[PDB]
Amino acid sequence: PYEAPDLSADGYALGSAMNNLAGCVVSPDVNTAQFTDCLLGGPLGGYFADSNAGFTETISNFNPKDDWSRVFLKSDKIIPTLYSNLTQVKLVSQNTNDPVPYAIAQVIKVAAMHRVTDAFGPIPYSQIGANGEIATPYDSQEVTYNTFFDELNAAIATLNENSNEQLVPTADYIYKGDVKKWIRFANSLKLRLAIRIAYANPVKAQQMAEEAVNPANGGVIESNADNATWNYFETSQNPIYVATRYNQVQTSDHGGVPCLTGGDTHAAADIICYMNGYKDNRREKFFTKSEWAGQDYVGMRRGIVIPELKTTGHKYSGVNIAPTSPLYWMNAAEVAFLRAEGQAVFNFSMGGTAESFYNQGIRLSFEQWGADGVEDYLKDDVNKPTAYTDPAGTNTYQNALSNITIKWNDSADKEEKQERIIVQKWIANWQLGNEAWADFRRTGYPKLIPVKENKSGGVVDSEKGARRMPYPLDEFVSNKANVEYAIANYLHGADNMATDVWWASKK
Amino acid sequence: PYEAPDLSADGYALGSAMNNLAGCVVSPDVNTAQFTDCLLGGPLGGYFADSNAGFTETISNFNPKDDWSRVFLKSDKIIPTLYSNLTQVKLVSQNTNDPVPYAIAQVIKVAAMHRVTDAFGPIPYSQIGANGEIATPYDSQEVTYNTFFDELNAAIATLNENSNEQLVPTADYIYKGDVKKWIRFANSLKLRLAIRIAYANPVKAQQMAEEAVNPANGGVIESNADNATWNYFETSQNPIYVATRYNQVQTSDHGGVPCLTGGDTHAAADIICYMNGYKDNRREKFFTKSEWAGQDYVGMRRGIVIPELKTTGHKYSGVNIAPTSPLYWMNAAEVAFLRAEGQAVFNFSMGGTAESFYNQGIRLSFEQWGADGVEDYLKDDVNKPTAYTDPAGTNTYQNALSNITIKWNDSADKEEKQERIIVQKWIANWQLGNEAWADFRRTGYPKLIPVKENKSGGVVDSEKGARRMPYPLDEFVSNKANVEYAIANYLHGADNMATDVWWASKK
Ligand SMILES: [Zn+2]
Ligand SMILES: [Zn+2]
Repeated sequence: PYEAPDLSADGYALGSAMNNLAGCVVSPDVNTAQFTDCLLGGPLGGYFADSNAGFTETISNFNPKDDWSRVFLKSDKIIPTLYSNLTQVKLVSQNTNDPVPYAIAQVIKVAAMHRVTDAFGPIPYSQIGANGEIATPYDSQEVTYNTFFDELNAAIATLNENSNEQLVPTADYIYKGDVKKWIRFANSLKLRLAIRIAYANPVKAQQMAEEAVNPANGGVIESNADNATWNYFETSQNPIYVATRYNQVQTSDHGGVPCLTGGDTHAAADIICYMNGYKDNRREKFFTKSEWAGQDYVGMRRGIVIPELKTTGHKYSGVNIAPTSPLYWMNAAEVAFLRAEGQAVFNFSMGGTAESFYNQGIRLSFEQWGADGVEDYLKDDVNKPTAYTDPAGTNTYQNALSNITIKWNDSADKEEKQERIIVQKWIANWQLGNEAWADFRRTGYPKLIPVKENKSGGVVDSEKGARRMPYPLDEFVSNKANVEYAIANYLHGADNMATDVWWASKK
Repeated sequence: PYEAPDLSADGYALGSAMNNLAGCVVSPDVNTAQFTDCLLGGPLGGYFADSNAGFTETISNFNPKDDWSRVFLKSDKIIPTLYSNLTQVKLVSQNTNDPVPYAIAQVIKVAAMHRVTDAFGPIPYSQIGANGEIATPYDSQEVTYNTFFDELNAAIATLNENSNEQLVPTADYIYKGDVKKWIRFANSLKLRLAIRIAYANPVKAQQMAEEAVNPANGGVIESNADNATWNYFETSQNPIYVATRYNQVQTSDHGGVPCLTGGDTHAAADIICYMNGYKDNRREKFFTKSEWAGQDYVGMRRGIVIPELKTTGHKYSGVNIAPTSPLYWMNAAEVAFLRAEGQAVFNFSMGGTAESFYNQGIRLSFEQWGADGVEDYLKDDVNKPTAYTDPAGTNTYQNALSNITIKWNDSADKEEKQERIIVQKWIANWQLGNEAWADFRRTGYPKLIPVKENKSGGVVDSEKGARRMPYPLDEFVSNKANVEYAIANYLHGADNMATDVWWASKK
């Protein structure tokens, strides 16, 4: 039946706030998402390559300007937006005697903020102000992670208790206000963060992980239908799409044929080397074809002298994404691969065999992307990642990136089991650069092509890569005593890109 | 069931094109919509008032710069966008042996383009190029209108024949691809254009109007569920919202309380005078409260020395619209009032008594906006529009705008019947400024407050107001022979704002 507008229902005020919160994970603001996800996460995670020759100072070359590296902490579109809206939702939940919106808001808060600590290490968190003021004492990263678990646990408790209630759908382009899906996502995120800390605090990691997958707490994401995917662009412009297409070559400058590969960002060589080697049917779903003769898929190397787009850059495979594409937060495949690693590498009780979880992860990913042939792929014990023959001949890498094969081997050593899991988890997490970067730092997988053009002045290792972002210069201006205290006490290393964050403590 | 992305379905290419077409009626581009609908249609239609004191050259004061008046013809977001996408849809329909998308596209084309001729009079139309090139011979407005009817008729024929088919829903935020709704809208638009020409060609008008409401052709919009409303902003920013809020006063500059009335555009005095007088329960739905003591609703006068927003402008009632609000094209109320006028004023066979259509229009409008009290309103034969006592004391108008009462009087003279119909039609069409402006030019109703600050140098009459926009200056540069020919032969008057367009020929 026809329903009149009612700006007054508010209802309306709530919707604005909840949608604003969701925008704090991956920003709908193009320039913000460009920094956090196209220029930081994508390249550092082995997915994307910078492809504007004018970008002479980059994160991927390890000489970023403050204005590139700082964004997660300094963008008013992130922390101030998150906290201001949190404050409003908390008040709505109180006023309406309905705890559901604030509970979901707390899940979104962790989804947004773990990305921030994962980038810098110690950050302001527990003491952040009502309006997202970060001119406060820092938490150690360990304390931050502890707080994340507490917040998720509280949210999960509230949602479970209100499992029959709902959020108005117009307030939620992830799950349309479905409380049970939010519970699954919250537990899934809890699992992500548990495996993150598996080296740093194995006791806590095991406890959190086993709680996450325990039916008594409402379960994890086990189906693509339940992916944490932000479908907020059906009537506008996906920011990764816009940002990757910035400066794309015009048809009239491309022989009268459109160029489909994008502009400022292309697909990375690394992921394409693996997927080409593996004859992976997901390729056509992830990437645009290259314009290089006889090669359907070839990525641009990360950490090079970036070529001119107009001459050669435009020929490399691009990111296969549309204006109406959603933004991913977390998928079912990742949950399966977390359980696989939990069991195989850390001997956690994940609810099934590691082999079963690994295979299911791959099946979930093929299903997610509509790719056929998963059953033959799963059993492939022959095909290996390729080396990187640059069609331009400038940036060739002579070595196969790894010799790791797809088929599960239950008699493999832990190190090999971990590599296999992370390689497939990484493929499945295409576009979630920040997550890939975190996993690479924690595990050392996948093995990537080392940086060639390392602009760090010897500070950053070409293989180990960027371990973190340096602290924003403004911290030393507006928050000096507090950032200095964090450097001295919580960072456990110099304030530069070579220092590992706390959870990155694998032997 | 879970469905994978498939950018390849195209399917996808079609969706982009169809959504692009819809954007050519009222643009989602904020600055474009600001010009066509906030600064042109809204004020000229008696709905909105310009409220930036820096706007010293305006359409509403009758001294517009070329860059304000030209937009409908010169914006690349309108004609070039429309035609380029039309060309693509035509090819898709051919290639897929499916005529439905092009048929709907033709309805959108007329919806977009009638606004353009209605603004200027003679325009390029029949000869416009594949890419929306307007450097071509002009049509007379009569020829343009003839072409509109032919195009609508062809569309309606195709849709009727394919009444059981569908358009993919992601291609259509008006009707979700429902072919029968599109038929109703097409006939409704045909009726709008038929009544438009009721003075200029009564023979044709009657024929088109009676065809439009004939069941054999599939019917008109008779329910709010079937409104031509573009619900394209649930996840972004309605352009009328953004544009009306430009320069809104900041809370810290407003005594620590938010200001809710907007910035660059406020609600007009005229509509509020009628609605206050009529004790109209739709007021709270249309407008924000004013900040003037003891007065819930008071609009800003149009065509004045525009005051400073910060001092007094911000106190006037604003437009009650949200970021997620849709954009209206045509509603059920309008159809009812077209039928009312058709029967009462022109003796067309509309399918019912004029009284019944008038009352139904008012009922539809109350229902549309969720307003109670329509039954008592309908029977009100006492309450009259007010005069305009400016709370600021600067721009007071001492006369009641009209003495016309709400209740239908079937023994009234045609002139009174027309006024009553148009006044209620005008109220019901809140936000559709261009349409109100057209009706005012054709009928002389509603009676408005005459312009006080008339910046036209004596060219434009303060009561009759702007009769058209002058031709864009670029026409004399890129299309000289053709625009001059149109002035000499088709315009039937000087190229200025005082000359009536062809359909505006009431005695
Ligand atoms: Zn190209
Ligand atoms: Zn105010």
